[PDB]
Order: sequence, then structure tokens, then C-alpha cells
Amino acid sequence: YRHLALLCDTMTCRGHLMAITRHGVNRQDTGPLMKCSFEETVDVLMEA
DNA sequence: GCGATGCGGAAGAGAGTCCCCCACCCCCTTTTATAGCCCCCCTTC
Repeated sequence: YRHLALLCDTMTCRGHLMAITRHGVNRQDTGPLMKCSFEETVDVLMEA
């Protein structure tokens, strides 16, 4: 359960349903370098 | 009467898995020697 509970917590820790796509994982306030390694490498870095 | 605006729906992006003018050079022409090559007309039968 702890593995399942951890995934659900990360998807709801910010008070809204956060998808595990780029639209939810890159929107969270992480560093641009982490975001660029996931998806949208240049668009993420251009915005930063 | 006289304007002014937010939301749903549709659309659309965006990401993942040629013709002319201006130098410069060559050939036009003439002379001559050389000789193989080849076109053209003539001649043969």
C-alpha cells in the first residue's frame, strides 16, 4: 500500500489533481533542469 | 433608448510515443611549304 499511497499523495499534494504527464509534472514548482530532463527540454529552458 | 461582458463551443497549435549588358578573346582574311585525310564530282562499266 505504501507505494500506492505515495503515488496518490504526490498527485494530490498541491490541492489539485496533478497528472503524471508534462502538463502536471512540469507545472509544479521544480527546477527547470529537472523539468527539461522529463519532457519539453527546450520550451522548459526557454521559459526559464 | 444605449451600450458592455463571461462562458460554451469550435478551431487550432503542440507535444509525446529570366533576360540583358559589359569585358575579353578568337576568327574573319592573305601568303607559303609540308602531307594524310576526306568531300565532292566525275568517270568507268
